[PDB]
Amino acid sequence: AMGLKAAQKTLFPLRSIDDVVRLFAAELGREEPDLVLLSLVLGFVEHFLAVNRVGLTYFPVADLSIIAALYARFTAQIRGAVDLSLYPREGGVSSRELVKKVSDVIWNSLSRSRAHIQSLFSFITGTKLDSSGVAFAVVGACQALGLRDVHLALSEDHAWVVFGPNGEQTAEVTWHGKGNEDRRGQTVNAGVAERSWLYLKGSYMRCDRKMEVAFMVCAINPSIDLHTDSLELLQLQQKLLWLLYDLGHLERYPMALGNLADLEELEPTPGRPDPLTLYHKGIASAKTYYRDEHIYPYMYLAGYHCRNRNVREALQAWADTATVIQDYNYCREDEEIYKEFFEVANDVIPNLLKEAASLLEASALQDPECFAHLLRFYDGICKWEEGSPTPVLHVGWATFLVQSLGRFEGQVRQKVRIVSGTPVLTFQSEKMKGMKELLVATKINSSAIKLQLTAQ
Ligand SMILES: N#C/C(=C\c1ccc(O)cc1)C(=O)NCCN1CCOCC1
Repeated sequence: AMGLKAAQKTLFPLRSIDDVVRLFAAELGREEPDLVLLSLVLGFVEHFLAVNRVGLTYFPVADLSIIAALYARFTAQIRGAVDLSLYPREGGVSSRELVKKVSDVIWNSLSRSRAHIQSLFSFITGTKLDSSGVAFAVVGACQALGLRDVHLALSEDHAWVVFGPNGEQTAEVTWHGKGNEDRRGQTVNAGVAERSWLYLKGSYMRCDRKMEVAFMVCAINPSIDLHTDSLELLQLQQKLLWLLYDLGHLERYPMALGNLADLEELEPTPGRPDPLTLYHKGIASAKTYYRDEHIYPYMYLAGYHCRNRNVREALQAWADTATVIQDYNYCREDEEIYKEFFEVANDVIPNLLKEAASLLEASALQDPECFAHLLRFYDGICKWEEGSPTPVLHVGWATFLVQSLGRFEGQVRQKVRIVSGTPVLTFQSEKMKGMKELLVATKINSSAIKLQLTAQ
């Protein structure tokens, strides 16, 4: 909340990964974990671990004196710029005016001209923050001001704040993407209503304080350079996520579960659920709390199957991402999910299939199920295009669809009972409904298919 207590101070100095975990375990026991304290600690240890080094054992000691000084500087900066008497706080509800005031305080503090600028350590010592860092900084400043209703909101690619009863009020506080006009101060209602992926049709995360702790743990960046990760930061993140997991605080956080699965794939913790179980918990969480309208739970699972060369389950998981995206409209700030679908369609899937082909020269290319999955994937992309502001498919997509269908013999392909929506498979998009017979011809007509995919 506000002000360091002896129950925290007594756990300093933090001389190890396990010392940090112990501080987090104690903070998560309290009704209201201190976001400013935890973010400064993570930012301090990350700052000094994210560098190449000589020396087998190293841990940068977080002395209480340096953490409490940075804490006091943050707390003074915010209390000293925000007079709460000028803001009626009726009913335990912050006003949009107050919320935008705190956001402006943070905003006006940032430098005017990358990695490891996500924490309040970065804010206080270098006045630099990345996009979701700003939003987290606004929530921490509000907690420092006693505004118990201001919370972090997160989609799969953006962050803002919610407040009021049950977080019914929303406010943009940070930037998104590169050249877009500032929306700070506005509600997210337009983004929800335009059906963009960026705002998840309203099925976005609304954090309590413990989920905000989970967010800052997911925000740890172990990357030192393009070829190197800090093993210490990976281990710290993995232990903190298991701590959050055990306390139930990842229950409504699919991306944290996927992150935890990836970490367990990297180095499994003895006695813990295996990565596959964790990926499916993330999917279960998205189905339970978020109407199965998230993309990444299936993208996480697909990547895992891809790495493990389970071609069938990878394709199925990728088709699932497309079955989710088909209900959205592609909008002008949804580029990241476009880039991902693009890469999957025109890079990952072709190479995975090329690797499969090279193997039969010396078996999923013979699975009709696998071909069904590939069709369902492309049908979702086409249906996604329908009703969308900007076009999705283009000639590049066309080149690799035909190349990927070619990896299946007409013998294989002919065993799938394609059905126009009005292994058996039903189509929902006009384009795929269109060229359905073309997908099963013993001779793929490249030009026809290429044409119908690129149609308006
Ligand atoms: N890119 C990516 C991410 C995940 C991913 C990518 C590929 C996969 O195959 C599976 C998962 C990811 O979650 N990024 C951070 C999301 N934040 C949301 C709040 O603020 C904006 C950033």
